[PDB]
Amino acid sequence: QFEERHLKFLQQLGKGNFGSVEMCRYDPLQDNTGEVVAVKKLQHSTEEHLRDFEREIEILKSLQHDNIVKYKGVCYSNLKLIMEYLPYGSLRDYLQKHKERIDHIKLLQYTSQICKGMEYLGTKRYIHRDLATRNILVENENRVKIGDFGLTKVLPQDKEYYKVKESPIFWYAPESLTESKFSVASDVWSFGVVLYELFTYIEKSKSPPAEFMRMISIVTHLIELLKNNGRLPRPDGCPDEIYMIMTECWNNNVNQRPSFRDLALRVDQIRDNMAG
Ligand SMILES: C[C@@H]1CCN(C(=O)N2CCCC2)C[C@@H]1N(C)c1ncnc2[nH]ccc12
Repeated sequence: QFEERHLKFLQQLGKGNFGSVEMCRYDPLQDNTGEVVAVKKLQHSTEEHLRDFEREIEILKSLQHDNIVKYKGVCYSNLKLIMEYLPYGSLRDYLQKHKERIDHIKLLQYTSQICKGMEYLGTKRYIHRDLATRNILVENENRVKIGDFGLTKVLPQDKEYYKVKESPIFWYAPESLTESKFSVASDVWSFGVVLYELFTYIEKSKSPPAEFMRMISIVTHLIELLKNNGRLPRPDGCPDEIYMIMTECWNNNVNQRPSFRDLALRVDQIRDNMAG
């Protein structure tokens, strides 16, 4: 496995409320030729949280896909999830830092890959629940991965939704805000928000919090706005078939939101029509 005594702390890669992600070297020969790894652990470790976490490792372990971050293992004395380390970091940071080299055709490459990732998730009846650029990783200039599964649930065998009561409320589907119900359709809502993020280049002045707050007890006010068909605006320069996808994803009716398989096709065609 991984002996935690050969696991060297290099640098803090992020902190997410109830969990941390660290860059570490696993170095059993103590000459720093050991492999650099990403290491996830809990921070205010709770009995319920540990169980959630042991459920999360199983999920990721079960997942094998070019656009899902690779499981490497676990380490125990203090339960730590071990994953491959991807230097380019989260898509959110990466976009802001290299956007001058990221054009619309490139954004649409990342988008398709996210959809394929999500296609594969639904193939296992997995609801991600935390779709946002902060959770997508950048492999190389031509590839992204879904890189965290902290809120991921498995749909009961009978149901098309999973119920669970801080939350990323400016990414949440209406029914998710009022009923705590999540689904592939709620994941499709959030994907639409991810698409928005992508097409605003993560500009602080254009963020879902920024825009909704300008439109706006905060969660209540927000429920009213979405009920009333208040929606994030079309990003500057955003193609009409792209804002179209976003608005379809943001359908109030759960049964009217597109499919990931359809989203992947349409995105791929938009991007191929743009190019040549
Ligand atoms: C983007 C990704 C998910 C979120 N995470 C994080 O901060 N959180 C998830 C749990 C709470 C906080 C950061 C993590 N980053 C930057 C990584 N960077 C490089 N290689 C990596 N391998 C595995 C993750 C990872």
